[PDB]
Amino acid sequence: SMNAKEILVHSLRLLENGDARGWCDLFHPEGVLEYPYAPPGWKTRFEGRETIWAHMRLHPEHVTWRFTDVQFYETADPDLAIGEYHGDGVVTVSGGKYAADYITVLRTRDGQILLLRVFWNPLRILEAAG
Ligand SMILES: C[C@]12CC[C@H](O)C[C@H]1CC[C@@H]1[C@@H]2C[C@@H](O)[C@]2(C)[C@@H](C3=CC(=O)OC3)CC[C@]12O
Repeated sequence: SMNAKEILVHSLRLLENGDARGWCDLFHPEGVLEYPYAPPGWKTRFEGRETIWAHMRLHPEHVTWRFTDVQFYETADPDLAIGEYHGDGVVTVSGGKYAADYITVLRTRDGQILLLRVFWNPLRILEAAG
């Protein structure tokens, strides 16, 4: 099955497709999603596939995303990936823009995600959403 880097690039393509169900299905049932720099007001951790789903569920209808090519650092374990990439987000009703630079840590096992730890600058969110 897929290694961490192939799962990251496939997870991004899923999001660009609006396919939240499939994105969430990549996680291990006890999969963890983390936003370590999220703003106060926001949860920085979502434990378990269903919890991640309950958060991601709602957004494809309202915002869509396009990511540049991931550049990966060379980790020793093929079940760990660490990557940098740029996302542009578009709010579907207004044409409102998000622009973000990520560095993301991904731990996989047997094709499923145990941990997706997604860093980005929460100023990018406060400027676009307030
Ligand atoms: C919190 C967030 C903020 C912007 C908008 O309100 C949509 C929400 C939902 C979903 C969330 C964005 C921030 C974004 O930067 C994300 C973290 C971004 C991701 C990057 C990635 O690797 O996985 C998810 C896509 C969409 C995202 O999952």
